[PDB]
Amino acid sequence: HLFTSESVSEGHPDKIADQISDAVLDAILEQDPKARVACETYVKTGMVLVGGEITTSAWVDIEEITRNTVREIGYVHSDMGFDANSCAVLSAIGKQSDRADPLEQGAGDQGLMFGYATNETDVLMPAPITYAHRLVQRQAEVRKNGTLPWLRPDAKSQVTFQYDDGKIVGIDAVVLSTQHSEEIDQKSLQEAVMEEIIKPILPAEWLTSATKFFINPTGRFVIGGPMGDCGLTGRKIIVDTYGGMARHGGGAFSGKDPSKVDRSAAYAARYVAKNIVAAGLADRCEIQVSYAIGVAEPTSIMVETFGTEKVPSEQLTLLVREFFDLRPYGLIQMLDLLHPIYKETAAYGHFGREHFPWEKTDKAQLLRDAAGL
Amino acid sequence: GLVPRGSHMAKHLFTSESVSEGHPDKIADQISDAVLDAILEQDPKARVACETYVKTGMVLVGGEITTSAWVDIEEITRNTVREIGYVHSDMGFDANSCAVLSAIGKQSDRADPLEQGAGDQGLMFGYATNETDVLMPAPITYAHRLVQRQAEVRKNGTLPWLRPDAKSQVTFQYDDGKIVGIDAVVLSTQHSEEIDQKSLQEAVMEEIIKPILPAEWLTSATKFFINPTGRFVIGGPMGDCGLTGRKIIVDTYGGMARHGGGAFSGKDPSKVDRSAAYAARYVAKNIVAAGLADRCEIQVSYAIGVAEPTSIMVETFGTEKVPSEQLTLLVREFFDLRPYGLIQMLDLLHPIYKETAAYGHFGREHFPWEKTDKAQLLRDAAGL
Amino acid sequence: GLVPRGSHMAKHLFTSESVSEGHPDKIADQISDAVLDAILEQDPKARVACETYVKTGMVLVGGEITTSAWVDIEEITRNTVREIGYVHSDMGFDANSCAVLSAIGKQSDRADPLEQGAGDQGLMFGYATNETDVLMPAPITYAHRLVQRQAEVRKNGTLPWLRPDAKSQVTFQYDDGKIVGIDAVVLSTQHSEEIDQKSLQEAVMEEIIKPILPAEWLTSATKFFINPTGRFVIGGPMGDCGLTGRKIIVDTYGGMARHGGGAFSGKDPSKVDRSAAYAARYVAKNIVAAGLADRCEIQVSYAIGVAEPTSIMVETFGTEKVPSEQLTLLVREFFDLRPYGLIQMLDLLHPIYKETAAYGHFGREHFPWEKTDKAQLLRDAAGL
Amino acid sequence: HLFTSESVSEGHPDKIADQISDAVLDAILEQDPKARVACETYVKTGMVLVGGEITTSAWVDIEEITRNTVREIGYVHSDMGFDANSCAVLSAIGKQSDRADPLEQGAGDQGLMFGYATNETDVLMPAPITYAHRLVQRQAEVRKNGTLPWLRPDAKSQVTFQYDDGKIVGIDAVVLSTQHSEEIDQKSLQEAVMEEIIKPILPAEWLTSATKFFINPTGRFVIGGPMGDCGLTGRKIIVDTYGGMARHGGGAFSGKDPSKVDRSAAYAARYVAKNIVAAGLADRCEIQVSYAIGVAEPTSIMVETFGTEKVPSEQLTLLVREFFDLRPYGLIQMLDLLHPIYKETAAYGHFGREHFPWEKTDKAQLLRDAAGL
Ligand SMILES: [Mg+2]
Ligand SMILES: [Mg+2]
Ligand SMILES: [Mg+2]
Ligand SMILES: [Mg+2]
Ligand SMILES: [Mg+2]
Ligand SMILES: [Mg+2]
Ligand SMILES: [Mg+2]
Ligand SMILES: [Mg+2]
Repeated sequence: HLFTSESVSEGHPDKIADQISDAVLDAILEQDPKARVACETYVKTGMVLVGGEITTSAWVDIEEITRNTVREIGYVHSDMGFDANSCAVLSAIGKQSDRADPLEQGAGDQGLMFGYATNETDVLMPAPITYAHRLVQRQAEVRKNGTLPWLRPDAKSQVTFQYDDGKIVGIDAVVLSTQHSEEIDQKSLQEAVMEEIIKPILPAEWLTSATKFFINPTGRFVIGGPMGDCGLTGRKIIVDTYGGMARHGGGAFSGKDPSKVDRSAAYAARYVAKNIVAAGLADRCEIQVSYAIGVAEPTSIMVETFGTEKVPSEQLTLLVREFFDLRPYGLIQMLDLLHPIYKETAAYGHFGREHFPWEKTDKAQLLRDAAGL
Repeated sequence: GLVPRGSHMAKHLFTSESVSEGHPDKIADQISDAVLDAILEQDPKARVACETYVKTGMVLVGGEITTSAWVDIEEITRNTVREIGYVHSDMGFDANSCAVLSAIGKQSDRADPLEQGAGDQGLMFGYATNETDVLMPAPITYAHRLVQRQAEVRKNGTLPWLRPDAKSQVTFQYDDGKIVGIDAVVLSTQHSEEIDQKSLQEAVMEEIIKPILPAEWLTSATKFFINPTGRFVIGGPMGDCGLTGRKIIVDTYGGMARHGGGAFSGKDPSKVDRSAAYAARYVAKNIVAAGLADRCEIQVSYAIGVAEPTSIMVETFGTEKVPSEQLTLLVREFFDLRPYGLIQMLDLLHPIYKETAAYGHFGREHFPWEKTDKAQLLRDAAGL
Repeated sequence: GLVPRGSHMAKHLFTSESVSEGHPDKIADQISDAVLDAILEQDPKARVACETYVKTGMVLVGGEITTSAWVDIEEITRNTVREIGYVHSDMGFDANSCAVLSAIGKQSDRADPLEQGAGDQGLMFGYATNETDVLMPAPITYAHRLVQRQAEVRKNGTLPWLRPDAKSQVTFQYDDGKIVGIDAVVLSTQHSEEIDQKSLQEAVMEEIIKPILPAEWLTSATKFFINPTGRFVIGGPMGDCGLTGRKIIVDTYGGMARHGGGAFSGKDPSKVDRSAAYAARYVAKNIVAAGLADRCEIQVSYAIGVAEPTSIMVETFGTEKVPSEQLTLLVREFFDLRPYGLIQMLDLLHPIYKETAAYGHFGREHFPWEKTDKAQLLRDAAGL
Repeated sequence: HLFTSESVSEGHPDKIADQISDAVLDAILEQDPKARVACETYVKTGMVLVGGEITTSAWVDIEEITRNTVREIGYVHSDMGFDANSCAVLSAIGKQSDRADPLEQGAGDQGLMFGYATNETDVLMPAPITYAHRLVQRQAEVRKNGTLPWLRPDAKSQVTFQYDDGKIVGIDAVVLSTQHSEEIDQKSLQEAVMEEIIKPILPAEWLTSATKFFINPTGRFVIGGPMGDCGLTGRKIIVDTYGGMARHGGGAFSGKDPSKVDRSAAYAARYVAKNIVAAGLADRCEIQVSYAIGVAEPTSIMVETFGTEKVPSEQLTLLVREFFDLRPYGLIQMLDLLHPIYKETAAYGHFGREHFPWEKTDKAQLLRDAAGL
């Protein structure tokens, strides 16, 4: 069969909103690690609206955080359709409306979350989303270091993999759309994108002559970013996670502090699934957890291994309960989440980069020993 | 239900949630599709991409729209919030006195129109399973029913102290694919000051939970969390932000099926984020209704400027009655999955979408993508 | 009063108007100065330029601010609208549920600080006349008194059906500079549904108009227009837009004196638009109180980066008791009209300005620029 | 004595708001001449908010009217701090909540208005405001025709005249501040401003060696327009009228249709005062009119001639009532105001330009004949 996943660059207006929300969160967590943050961003031609509910002792400058975030993305001129130095920044932030052991606090909301891991790649992530991520990240890298200076921030990527008996056979189709300045024709752009973006990223074994390459398929891409389309926080939740390979509970990540289970329980679910796969206990593993508001223990825990489990399924569920703390604040302690580390997650994927806390496999050897070594 | 730790550790549990029409995110979805419906009523070929932001006191309606239609954004917004039920400042939001701002822009060829290419790239999923009579997953179906039942009894005066904002969550137990029962039910509903929590929980169990959840699925072990944190007076936009497209798992299958990431509301039928998901449900439902599988998941993907899908996958989870390769070929030939082919196949150029913006886009039999008029054809074509 | 056409065509008439604290423009002025006061309470040297936009459902607070202070714009705004009286959706606006947005930016040397140059150019006027005990023009004074009396009787429950939005207008007749009587009175006040117009007009005349306007100035000829168009239920921001700086003639002398065009509210004392107007009133009042003229008008102008005024003019309308050239020299030496000299002369670095944002910046004796502590000095210096 | 008045260019953020409000009014009056318009504009870095109440059968595009207005002003690049092509335009426009002869309609609001005229100049306007207006208009003219291309839209002017026995003796001080690009030093700017802006405008008879000239007095003026300061409709009402020489009732002009007496009764008051002065009946003349809401006849009419009347004062008041219709809708008929003619008034003065309806002196000869010819 075939499977397809997509990603977007840091200049995509939805991702601009996600990065602004988490930039505000990082600046608040730098001063107040226990802060409650629920920050929603709306970006359109000329303006950024930053809203939500915030409870903190921190003192931050929303305008300067927003402008710096958009400067780093690359929109610094009206020719690009958006300028961090001259756009409007509006604020509509308000306020948010008991246990002896803080680890026993009930969940601040109901909801369901999923985590996933698979053998297909080295980072234990599905191949389609990983290489879709690496294509848009390579586009930004080659734009910022001056290799292809005519590139502009907004870009999208899509990769279609072919699977046979659960194994990767190759790449069926590639889509790469990138914004650019007026000073380059489409033919030169397609050659440069193939040479400096696609070929360095996609492994040659998976690229045959039957592979379809769609580079700027409709032609010129000069108007981009917030100029063309609205951007809102939390409208890229499948890009942020597994590119559709695994399920999703619906909650967005960016702009939320670690006490929101929509974010931290999904981080912990990846942490569990990755360590299970890293331990050689399964080839593929999906975890579902759910919470009731005001209840500390998860209302449900599902472990699905798609027939690839190397130990019995009842054992795997036992291992998860034995080695992981899935209570809302227990996640925070287990993963050490009260740190300004979240703007870096707001683009190119929350899962797959080994330096995040939920990407450490520091429990894999323990899980091996606890089962048949 | 008080089940201690580690007593039934082997049960397979799955959980889904839903929200009422008063949830701020759903208010944004309803406003976006109400704007869409008003435009399609005058201009069925309009391009609409309407994003709504709702907060305490204000509604921001933005996006890009290309149409000959002439609509009143303020009037459409106030009427939608009126019907939802926010008409007084005691509820935290009033449709008659709130602010309505607009930031709508103006959106920056084939011999056969059905061969037009897609307007964007993307992936979309559809799903069906014979667990319910409407071929939907059980948890999301009964999660939808609970919050719609809450709206129903609030509006007809049965429980007049209810307020629009509400959420529900149901945890089902499965044993080898068949429903065995309900393990946990969550029901949080906004209310007025004229009711205590003990009288509220009794009224919720008698007027909402019991008329909806089958008695055969409720035992001594079922946990019931009705307003688990107590008082719920401040709600709606007063409490939280609402954004179009932030309830996309509520809108589809409640987590049982995967998702491509695209929102539905505010988008005209030429956006494959919405129309191809509707088509994906249409083929998944007709495959299951034809008796060719017990549960079926479909993924389609597109490339901008390309008419044919870049990929089509059918997943049957071992429940197929014919080889899965034959199902893939049947889907490609019996359904037009081209962007403008969907529109003609599902008859989508009509103002029908505001109704979809709350309580689920799938499961209600009067929607075009819920018709099962190809099941006997698919069954004939596959042999059986 | 029914005076037919062309009966008393020779009378000299002058008209002024005022508005209550519930008028949407005045709501914007009060919010701007409430933000200013909260900042000066923590940082007296702050630069503030706060502009407010009020509409149905929302308050937009914008401008440029350079300060070490830390203030809550939302809390300051809600409290100001609370005290004005808009606390329910039946009034068209509620302080507890409206939207508050912020768009505040960050504002793009002398051995003697008093020699610092002005921050902008501009012209400003001050005025005084011995027609009233507070040395203010009669029409604007009693126009202010009428709408403040309306707020007074609304807040203490005397007439509880009143609502905050109200306007007044008084036409005086003059004969060679002395008041002869009142020719027309207009009083429009917002109200609730629980009162008819006939009972409203009687209550307005008994509880507002009669306790304020001296009986000697009311004859058979006086026209009284109380709610002349009838019902006045929708009001405040619900009906109209409100903007900082759109009541600058209400804020000063009601048209009797000229104006430079600069608004007062939202501006810290380093803005000569406000401080030099306050100083211009200070010299005009002390000249009249010293007995050196019966009415006095002062104009000062500035150039950006220049400390001394670019021009100083004293106008006495033939009522001077000493040559007008001597008055100009007295003003230049007895008053420090340099931008930061004003501040020290009037002791302006204090949170006193929210009180000025409704019912007039001039006429209330407890304001610094209303003190008359140089009158005996000016009278000594001029001879008399 | 001395007297001073100021003006601002079309690029001043308050005037940008005034021009946008009346551009919206003009586009509506083009389709619906009887429309009710109360349009308020708020401009800040990156965004335009257009609000108010409108009752019309017209169909207009607020965004395109706004962008075209700012394009004509000259803000078309982020280097200038504002760009008509990429700024945000938000709309918050709503709705507005009987006579046999429409001329007998009551006034839609109470209020007081003033008109003024004087011999000092040819256009029967006070000298300070007229030459302040002509300095900023000359700045825009020389900027747009390419004479001084380094000029930018935002500018302010101020002129201080000296009077002796009611007659002009000369100009005491001049202030001219103009925005500009980075590519010119302050010395070259001051020489070019003196040669191409000040000297062509201010008459040489009034310029002595004692005249003070303040050109960009604090130095560089690169940041300007909405980038530095907020702009709001109706915050330049003294610039719009007589520069402080005459009184003002308080009402703003721009964004209001002719049925608002704040605007049309002030236009008619200038029309009366100008024809009186044009008729040689007085050297200076100020008119005050007032209205009660729902009442058609003005509540008061004052004629002040400052001792310069050539005929008795009681006669002048009679002439005003005899030759002018000051009822709210009667103003509209007398001056033919139901036409899209108002964007041109939103900068450089509503009074002084002879092609406006209220600037015609077509009743002057009649007023002469009705009195002692
Ligand atoms: Mg999007
Ligand atoms: Mg959630
Ligand atoms: Mg939400
Ligand atoms: Mg999409
Ligand atoms: Mg007003
Ligand atoms: Mg000023
Ligand atoms: Mg200003
Ligand atoms: Mg007015």
